[PDB]
Amino acid sequence: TEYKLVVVGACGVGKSALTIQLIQNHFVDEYDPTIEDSYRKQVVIDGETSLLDILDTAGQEEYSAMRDQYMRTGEGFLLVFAINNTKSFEDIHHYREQIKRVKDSEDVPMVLVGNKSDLPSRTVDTKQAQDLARSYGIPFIETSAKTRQGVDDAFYTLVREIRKHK
Ligand SMILES: Nc1nc2c(ncn2[C@@H]2O[C@H](COP(=O)(O)OP(=O)(O)O)[C@@H](O)[C@H]2O)c(=O)[nH]1
Ligand SMILES: *CCS(=O)(=O)NC1CCN(C(=O)CNc2cc(I)c(Cl)cc2OC)CC1
Ligand SMILES: [Mg+2]
Repeated sequence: TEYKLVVVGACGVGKSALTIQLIQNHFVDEYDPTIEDSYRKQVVIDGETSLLDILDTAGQEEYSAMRDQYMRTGEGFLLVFAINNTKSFEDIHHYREQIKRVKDSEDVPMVLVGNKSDLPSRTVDTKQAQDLARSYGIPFIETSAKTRQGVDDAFYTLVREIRKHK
């Protein structure tokens, strides 16, 4: 019934912007860290009503112990990098490994997300991202929190993965 999703990735790749676009249908330039721990949205996916619970980690995410808590909480994870930020892409494998270690489980439902597809000066090619995703055996989705391209697709794909195991 309820799916706990956690969006992960480097500082400034668009984690909050993607979540807010999914929940509020608006693009933000900025946001305040909030007392609320998550946003919840009812959606219908493949004919079934589902509740998406997406953690709002802004602020407290800087603490590793808190990230450990978020990872234990999450059922599925969006691995987000920014297509104009090579380092954010190169760090994806570290984040993936950390999640697997914390959850004490190989193969945790994940989707690779390349965000900011609307911006110029792409430094990560689509084929690069697809190759990485293929190596993990997970879907790759290009997104823009600004234009909303791929946003619903990214989160719904993640839900479909989680649904196969819980
Ligand atoms: N043009 C564009 N800007 C974005 C996109 N996603 C996020 N941003 C901007 O990038 C900055 C960092 O986004 P933010 O959500 O705070 O990154 P976070 O640290 O990963 O949560 C903000 O100024 C956003 O407005 C996108 O898809 N396109
Ligand atoms: C904008 C900088 S910050 O200090 O406020 N937040 C940083 C903290 C470190 N960081 C990551 O560890 C990125 N990966 C990641 C994010 C989250 I939220 C969770 Cl739950 C797990 C991971 O890695 C497993 C980037 C932003
Ligand atoms: Mg944020």
